[PDB]
Amino acid sequence: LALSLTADQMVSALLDAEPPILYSEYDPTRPFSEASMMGLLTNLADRELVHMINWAKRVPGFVDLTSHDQVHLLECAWLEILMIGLVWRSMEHPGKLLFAPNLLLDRNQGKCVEGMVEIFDMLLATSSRFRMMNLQGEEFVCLKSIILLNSGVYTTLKSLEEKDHIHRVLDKITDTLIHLMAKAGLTLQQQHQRLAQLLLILSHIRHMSNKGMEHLYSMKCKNVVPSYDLLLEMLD
Amino acid sequence: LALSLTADQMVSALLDAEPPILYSEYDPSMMGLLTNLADRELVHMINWAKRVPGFVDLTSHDQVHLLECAWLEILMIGLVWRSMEHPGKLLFAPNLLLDRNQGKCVEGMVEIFDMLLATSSRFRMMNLQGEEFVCLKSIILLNSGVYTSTLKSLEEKDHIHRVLDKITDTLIHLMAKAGLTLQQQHQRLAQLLLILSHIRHMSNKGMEHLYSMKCKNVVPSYDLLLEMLD
Ligand SMILES: Cc1c(-c2ccc(O)cc2)n(Cc2ccc(OCCN3CCCCCC3)cc2)c2ccc(O)cc12
Ligand SMILES: Cc1c(-c2ccc(O)cc2)n(Cc2ccc(OCCN3CCCCCC3)cc2)c2ccc(O)cc12
Repeated sequence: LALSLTADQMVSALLDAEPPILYSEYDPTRPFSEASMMGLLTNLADRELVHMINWAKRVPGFVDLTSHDQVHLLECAWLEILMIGLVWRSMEHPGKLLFAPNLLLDRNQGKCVEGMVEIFDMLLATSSRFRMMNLQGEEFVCLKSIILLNSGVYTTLKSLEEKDHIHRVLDKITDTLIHLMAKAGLTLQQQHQRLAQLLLILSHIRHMSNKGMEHLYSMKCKNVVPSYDLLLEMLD
Repeated sequence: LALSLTADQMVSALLDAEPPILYSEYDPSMMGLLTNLADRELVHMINWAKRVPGFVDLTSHDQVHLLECAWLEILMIGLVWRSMEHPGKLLFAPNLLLDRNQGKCVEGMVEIFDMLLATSSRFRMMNLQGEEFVCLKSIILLNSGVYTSTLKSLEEKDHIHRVLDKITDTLIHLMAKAGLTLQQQHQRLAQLLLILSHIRHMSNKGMEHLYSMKCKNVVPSYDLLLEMLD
């Protein structure tokens, strides 16, 4: 299946696959220490991962890949997905990050953790960028799907078949995005322009994830990347 | 200024801005040759930048910032372009074609090499054209350090996004004249722009790889950049 859908079926399939908004532990001794805050954020991210995989498996064409490739895609994209999710729910809160409804953090508190405020500022500018573009929910949900499939599709006859499949679904998601823009009343020109502006944003988000990884590795954190087994286990 | 140009005038201007292909100063250390080569490519990269439609409409500090963020990506998409027609190899210079096996001589590099070779295959499979390539490089210059507060800064970011809108039209136009449908047009546009994300990934991996060894400084200096822009 997965290539039969209309654009409208694609949006709906993606909208219902959407993960829930999770909460931080309701037990914080606010104000924070650098360790307490990294503890709450880490705990949150760990719980978001399980819903992320479940979401991934409901993304059109994702379960058609081999389990090994599914793991590979998730290995590359997991932090990017976290980040575009974070910036999305932070849109209506300028100068703040909404990790959880009970964990809205301003810029000054990011500076509690060494080097995080640098990572923090990139995230805010991106949220602001989404706000100025008036990014819509269907567009976001599409952009997130693109990140999942694209971040690792740069890695046999089987192997080329899996990649052309991935590129087939991505062209469909591209079709879906254009369709959404057409019914909004944008011209052929505004359609190509807006599509471009959205994808150029993914480039920066890739940069943010890259910086984020170094920051996490810089806090000498315990076991940053999810491991092949944990990803494989959660996928079954 | 540049917001007035047609797609074909945009392409023509960018094709004429293209830097020369430089040579490795070889013999008849490998990091020595590559470092030396990259250093000489930088001056022409700046000359190229100043001739990209709308780059000189910006302030010098803003030009420096863009070049500060994009320089390694530009080097890399340049390398991948001239390596396209040489499978399993990357052409740093006409007298310096290297396989993965020779990249594996230098520590931690074989990973970056594989990423770069992978980009070449992708360009090759897409039949990426010189005109498209030349458009993609300009986008890298303008887009990589745009996300970064006076009224002037706001005008700067609006100009950059207007010029970026222009190259999108330019890219779409090229695809139309090649005979692709409207649907094939936005698909290829998407495919090209999504590749830029990977190049950003390579660029960051590249920096970490460069810091893992020595340099005088890895990032070019603000003054030198401001100096080179003259
Ligand atoms: C973007 C983001 C981060 C993050 C990003 C960059 C940083 O420098 C710091 C935090 N954080 C906090 C954070 C991000 C990543 C973390 O990795 C910790 C370990 N877990 C990864 C999921 C589990 C198996 C692997 C290890 C731990 C905490 C988020 C939490 C929720 C969320 O929606 C978004 C984020
Ligand atoms: C892709 C690529 C590399 C490269 C270097 C290190 C890696 O780990 C992977 C690829 N290199 C070699 C190289 C690239 C960048 C380098 O940066 C450090 C040295 N001088 C760098 C530039 C600003 C002025 C000061 C620093 C040093 C070596 C290329 C050279 C030319 C070229 O067209 C492409 C490349």
